[PDB]
Amino acid sequence: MTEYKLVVVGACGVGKSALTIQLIQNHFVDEYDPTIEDSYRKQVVIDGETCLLDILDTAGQEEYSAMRDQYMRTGEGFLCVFAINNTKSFEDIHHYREQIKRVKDSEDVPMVLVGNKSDLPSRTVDTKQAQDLARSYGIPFIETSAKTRQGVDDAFYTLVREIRKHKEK
Ligand SMILES: Nc1nc2c(ncn2[C@@H]2O[C@H](COP(=O)(O)OP(=O)(O)O)[C@@H](O)[C@H]2O)c(=O)[nH]1
Ligand SMILES: CC1(C)CCCc2sc(N)c(C#N)c21
Ligand SMILES: [Mg+2]
Repeated sequence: MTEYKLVVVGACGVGKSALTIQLIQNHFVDEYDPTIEDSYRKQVVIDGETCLLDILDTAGQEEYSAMRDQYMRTGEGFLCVFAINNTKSFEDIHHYREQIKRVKDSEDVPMVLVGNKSDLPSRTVDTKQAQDLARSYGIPFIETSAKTRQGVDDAFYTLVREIRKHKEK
């Protein structure tokens, strides 16, 4: 069966770890270590195909060494996460996209924009502005809540579909 290498990126505290644990283990984790970077495997069924997901949950200070660049190049798809109550994390999206485009040496990288913490009453990033941004990038936009599990499967599943469309080219 096919293996899909997914990388979860985004600013500090947007919910990278919460979304990953939620997908892999079907439970919400409130206090996951903000500095631990790790990978997780899960056999899933997307559409009709049984496939294995290998998800790298990124953390820690950014490092632009040849090694870390070669390591990120390995990723087939990128989950670009911001929190809908953090404007700065939404503006940090550009920079993640540019680093992904650079290491992949392509303008066509499977990618999904994720607006996390949709359950929160505080919202500083409107849905239409994030939708407009993903439209200029030509990528899907999925709103999520790692707390309520809203859109979690949709976010990772859409990314796999994005890798599938890329491979068949
Ligand atoms: N209300 C709410 N809090 C969330 C959500 N996802 C994560 N959090 C909280 O946001 C904080 C940072 O989340 P975390 O997974 O560590 O993010 P990371 O630094 O991006 O890996 C923690 O207090 C989480 O419990 C969500 O969807 N809703
Ligand atoms: C994790 C992230 C910031 C996002 C994905 C593209 C690249 S390439 C590189 N050396 C990185 C680091 N550190 C990254
Ligand atoms: Mg984390």
